[PDB]
Amino acid sequence: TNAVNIVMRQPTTPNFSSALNITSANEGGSAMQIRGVEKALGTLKITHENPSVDKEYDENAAALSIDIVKKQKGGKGTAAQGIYINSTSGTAGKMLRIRNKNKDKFYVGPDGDFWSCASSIVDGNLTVKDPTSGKHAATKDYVDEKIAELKKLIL
Amino acid sequence: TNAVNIVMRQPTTPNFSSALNITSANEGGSAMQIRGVEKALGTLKITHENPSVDKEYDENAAALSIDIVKKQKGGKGTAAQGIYINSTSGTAGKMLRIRNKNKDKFYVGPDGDFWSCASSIVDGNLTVKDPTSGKHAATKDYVDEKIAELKKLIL
Amino acid sequence: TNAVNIVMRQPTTPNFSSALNITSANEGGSAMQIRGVEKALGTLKITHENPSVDKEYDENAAALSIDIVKKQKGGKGTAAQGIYINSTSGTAGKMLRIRNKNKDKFYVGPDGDFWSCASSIVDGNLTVKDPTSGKHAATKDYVDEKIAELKKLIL
Amino acid sequence: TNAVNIVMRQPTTPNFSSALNITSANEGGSAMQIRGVEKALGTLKITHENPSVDKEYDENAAALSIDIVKKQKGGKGTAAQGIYINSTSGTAGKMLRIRNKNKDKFYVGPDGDFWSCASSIVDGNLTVKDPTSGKHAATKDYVDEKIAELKKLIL
Amino acid sequence: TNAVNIVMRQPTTPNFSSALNITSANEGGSAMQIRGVEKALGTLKITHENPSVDKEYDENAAALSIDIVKKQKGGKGTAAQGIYINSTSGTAGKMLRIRNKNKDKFYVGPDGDFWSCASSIVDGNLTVKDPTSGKHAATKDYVDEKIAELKKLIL
Amino acid sequence: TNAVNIVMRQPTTPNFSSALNITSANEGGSAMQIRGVEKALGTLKITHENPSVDKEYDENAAALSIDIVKKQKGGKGTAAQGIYINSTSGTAGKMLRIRNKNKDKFYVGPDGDFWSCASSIVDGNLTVKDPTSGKHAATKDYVDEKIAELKKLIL
Repeated sequence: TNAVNIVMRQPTTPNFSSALNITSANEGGSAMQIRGVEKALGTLKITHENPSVDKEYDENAAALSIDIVKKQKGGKGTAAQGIYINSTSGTAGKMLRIRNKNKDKFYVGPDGDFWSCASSIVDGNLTVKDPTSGKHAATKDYVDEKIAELKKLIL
Repeated sequence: TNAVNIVMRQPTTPNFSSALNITSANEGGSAMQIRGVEKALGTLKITHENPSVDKEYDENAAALSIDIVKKQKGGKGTAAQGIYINSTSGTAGKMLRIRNKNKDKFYVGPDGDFWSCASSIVDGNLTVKDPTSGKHAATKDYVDEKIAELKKLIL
Repeated sequence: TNAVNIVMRQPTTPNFSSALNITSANEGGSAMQIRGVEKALGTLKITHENPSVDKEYDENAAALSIDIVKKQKGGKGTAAQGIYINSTSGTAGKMLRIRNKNKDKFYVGPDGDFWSCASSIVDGNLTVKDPTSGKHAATKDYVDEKIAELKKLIL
Repeated sequence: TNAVNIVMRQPTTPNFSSALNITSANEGGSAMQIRGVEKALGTLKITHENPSVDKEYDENAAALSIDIVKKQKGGKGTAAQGIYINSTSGTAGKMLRIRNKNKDKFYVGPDGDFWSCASSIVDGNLTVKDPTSGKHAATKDYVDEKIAELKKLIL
Repeated sequence: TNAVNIVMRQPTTPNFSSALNITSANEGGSAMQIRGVEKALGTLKITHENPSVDKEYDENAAALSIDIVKKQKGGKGTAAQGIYINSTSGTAGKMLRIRNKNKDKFYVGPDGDFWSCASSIVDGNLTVKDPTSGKHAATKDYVDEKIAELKKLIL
Repeated sequence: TNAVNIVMRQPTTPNFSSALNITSANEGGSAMQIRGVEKALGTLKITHENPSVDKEYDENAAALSIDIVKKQKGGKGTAAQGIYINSTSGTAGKMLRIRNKNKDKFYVGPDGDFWSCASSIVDGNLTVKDPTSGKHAATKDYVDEKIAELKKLIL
């Protein structure tokens, strides 16, 4: 079926080895590039399967893990980005869509709007526009204004 | 140009086959690893191209698709993560940057702050800090306080 | 150690070439697929290293770069998604976890709740539920109600 | 089973393309190297299968085809060898063993002796040592001597 | 060092699996092609190493094993060749050179002459030209002639 | 065109590195296997090109180089073969065909007969059958017999 298949079989003892390991020392080009024309699949599909029946066994595991590091010998830092997503021609699809058991839980749409299915938290302020609707969040401004308006009506 | 090029040509009829398919049964190491030193590109770059001129044809497609599953025969669950992004040494760049037609739409910065370019939605509450600025969102606390303060001034 | 290792050595002059370049013209299947059973690692791990000691040198670089494009000759658009994350069986782990120097900065949990470590911004409204707690953000509704309630008490 | 499998499926029309194509421009190292420790198989095994039921269809085909050429732009020639076989430590096995339907037809042994199962031909002379046995081939010398010996006995 | 390295580690029990397995179903092109520009090495180098200290353990093994077979389902035969060696531009080097412990044992030169280091055998006749030198092998013709010449001198 | 292409570009200084390097430590299976269905090409085609215009520059080079070695740490020897060629079903084609500038110089046919285009040499005897034809080589037997026959006719 597949043009190239790379299989790492189960070793007797787990070890740190990979089926496929790629390294480039060329700062002028992507170490790896993929291009596909899928009608309804991912150009890259990554599946992580719990190696154990135990449902908490793989709690530190991930399908995709990214690290962003300084130059190994003597680097002063890095300003590289983690994930960069673009559509040079423009897309109508969701830029980031997160589902759990095939139900949408969080997404970022093509206009940069987000939708979250549950109560969330910002350890800081959220800057927003003034509400123009019932369930829009109220700014300090809107509160202060309805206050000052009611102070007046008591003279 | 490239060290290794893998090409799957257009079949007469589309089928489920991949240019490159990797599977590891070793729970001790990443099935695949990539490392690059790009000055201005992605270490991995994934491009998805609509296979059709029709702009809605690829609405279920994605550049990157991730699935997180239990052990196939008899697993009780999984606690594996979807995408994990870190910078062990620390980065000044945006951890997640989403653009559409080369304009920023949503990002998560290195301090975990987010910026969204459009009206968004949480089906639940948002916990925030008290506003200290005009367009900061107001907490139940801030509202209740300006209320209690105005009750007093009417004795 | 690794089953397959692909190395692109440092060229004398940087150029656009990749260690590994994959292209599929088959719209019926993922150009590439990866599956692993890691106990505590990423099924795919991508590391980007600053090629320079200079901490701002790689400011346009990324570990993962995604582009979503129309059909090259004559496409009218695309509705393809950037990143799609699912757990067909269901996971307890965070769907998106972003850390900087091994400290959590932003995440999206399995229920679609998000947590951000810093003040954030929406250029638009945020729709939320009515606050039921001190530091929950207040809706236009909650503000208007405590206003109308205080108007009444002044008759 | 295999660590890496590369499959080129049957195209609708045959064309000149290969499953795997390797080119090196480095004159200092082998474009490819293979090493194995087989107990009873070839380190490399090549099978050619007639693509047709017709028994004469593949008469120009070969399992292994070697070409030895001059430098493409302006070379004056080459002195490169076709096949070089050595045993740096020394082997007791046949250096070249040729069988047809699992019966030996021709071989070259570890001392450089050959054995051929059928009448053969040299378009030229064969230089040999004087016969010391019935079915050894006779040199001009041996013939001339038995002649001169018989001339004498007729005085 | 190498651009691509494929390693199959020692399994606990030997099995029939390969580091690299290639199959083409395209009758129009070589399943695999290699091209190099070595100054003093093989374009392909194959090393077989005895897996055992025992000097007779690998007596059925080979560095290169070739099989030439009919079409699997219903073929009537094949006329494919085993090894085909050419030099389209012409070479001064030996076409086949066989050494054991770095000493020449057998070769075929660029003119098709062979040299064998030991007594050899043809189960059949050898056709040769008439001897013109002492140690050239004698034809039936040369023998018969020196006979008829000596019959005459006895009248 | 090709499913997998591996290219090692010209380095500034030649070094010992390969485009593709394969090693198996599994004594139970071929380190590599190739299978093709070519109508008129080699299942594997190896081309060596002189890296220099100088026609003697590559005099130690080869298209295919084979080494047969003992186990590295403490082996007592090896009985492995260099090249093993078979046709399990049987072939009508030449088992080994050697050409120089597209003219046949030496071959071994499917019955194990050889043909050489030039004067050749065996440092030893050649055992052959008695001549039954003019240009067949004469055995010690045939010579001795025509001698004894002529002794008789002189009584």
